Amino acid sequence: MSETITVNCPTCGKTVVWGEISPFRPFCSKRCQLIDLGEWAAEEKRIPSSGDLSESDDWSEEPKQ
Ligand SMILES: [Zn+2]
Repeated sequence: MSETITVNCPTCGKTVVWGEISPFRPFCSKRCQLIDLGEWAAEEKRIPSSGDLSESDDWSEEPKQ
C-alpha cells in the first residue's frame, strides 16, 4: 500500500517488499543486512579475552601464550 516496490536481498538473494506494507522492507532479515556491510565476525566487538593457549588469533599469539 502506498509505494510497494520489491527489492532483492543482496546477501542471500530474496525478493523483499519495500515501501509501506512490511516491517522489514530493506533486506529479508537483520542478519542479511548485517553481513551485507562486512564488519561482523563471530565476536561481538573486539575480543577482551586473550592468552590461555591459542586463544584470540589476531596478532602474535604463538604456542607459548
Ligand atoms: Zn537476505
